[PDB]
Amino acid sequence: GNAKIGHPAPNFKATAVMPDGQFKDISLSDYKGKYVVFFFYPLDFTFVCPTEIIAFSDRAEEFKKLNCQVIGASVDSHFSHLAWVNTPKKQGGLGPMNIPLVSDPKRTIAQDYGVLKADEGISFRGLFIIDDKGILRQITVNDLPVGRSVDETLRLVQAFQFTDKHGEVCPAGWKP
Amino acid sequence: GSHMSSGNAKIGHPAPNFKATAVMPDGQFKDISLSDYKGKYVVFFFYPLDFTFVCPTEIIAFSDRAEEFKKLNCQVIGASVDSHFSHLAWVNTPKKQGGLGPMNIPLVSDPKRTIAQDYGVLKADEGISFRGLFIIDDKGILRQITVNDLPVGRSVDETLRLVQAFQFTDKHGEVCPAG
Ligand SMILES: C[C@H](CCC(=O)NCCC[N+](C)(C)CCCS(=O)(=O)[O-])[C@H]1CC[C@H]2[C@@H]3[C@H](O)C[C@@H]4C[C@H](O)CC[C@]4(C)[C@H]3C[C@H](O)[C@]12C
Repeated sequence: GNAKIGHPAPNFKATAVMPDGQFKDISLSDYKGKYVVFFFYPLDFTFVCPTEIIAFSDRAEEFKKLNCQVIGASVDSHFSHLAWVNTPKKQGGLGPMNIPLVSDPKRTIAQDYGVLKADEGISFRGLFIIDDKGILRQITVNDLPVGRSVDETLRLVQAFQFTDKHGEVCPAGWKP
Repeated sequence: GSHMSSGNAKIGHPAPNFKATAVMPDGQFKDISLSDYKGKYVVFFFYPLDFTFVCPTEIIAFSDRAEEFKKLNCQVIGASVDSHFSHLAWVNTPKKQGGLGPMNIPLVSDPKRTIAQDYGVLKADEGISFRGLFIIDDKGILRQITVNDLPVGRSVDETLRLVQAFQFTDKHGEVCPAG
């Protein structure tokens, strides 16, 4: 991997499926001036709970209020992302999305983000917080097969922005 | 190496073992290994800068509630690039004077930065707050890496729920009611 805290998030250009249903080649740099929640999940339909994408799609406006763009990703092609989008969510599909879904079928974005199982060719679950300047602020990687909490993720973005503005909430030990 | 941009720590693999001198809760030094906790979950905090750069209340809050992790068959361990005597000095300084006071958890020393290297958390460019949390399960397998430079104290409650989620899912599988 190249992803590293305090450095620019590795930039990719990739095909995404956009909220309007269309394919568009996008880059993380497109969102400079906004915080970004970028999350990797293993595989459409078979190795992820639909609701961990749905809960972020549903609540995307809570994120846009914080000036934050949410983007999902997996090693799936854009064709497979679109198929899951066009599967109804009462059929355990995604249904229509308020957020873009990046495709990584060559596995090079997952490798670059340091979340690839090279043998299996699927990512772990990864959460990346990237600030309005494009700088990587958090990495979480795990193999925990439950959905990420939207509330917690909002709170985290809020904590980063707060401390961006105000400095340390929990002061360093040397400080008077 | 790792899938990680640095270190040898890899999700789904044995956590890198280390043998290092620890200051134990009562203040004795003991040379310990991560393998000493096989059979238990471990919550491993690593501070890649010495404790003067760290918010003592973060570590204190975890030490204070260590019994709650012990109930979950989980050992909390804190580690930093401090020497073992530095750690002893910190715990032997009362909180009221800005120290740590007595801890309910071991503090592991990494003055040679070999644990830091192995765990992918050598200090570099980042905010001064850069530090890591690692979740190791009772088989010794690394289950989570979180790293960030957020100068806010980590939540004990969230961490407890995290450990319980790992443990729940270890025994009952994936969680997806609507899947
Ligand atoms: C400079 C700071 C003090 C800064 C400070 O003023 N911290 C604010 C806390 C005040 N609060 C009211 C918020 C405390 C909360 C009250 S409560 O009791 O509720 O926790 C003090 C606090 C503890 C200190 C170190 C330790 O001794 C260990 C060691 C002893 C050696 O010989 C000399 C080196 C070393 C590293 C010491 C250096 C330094 O000297 C430290 C960082």
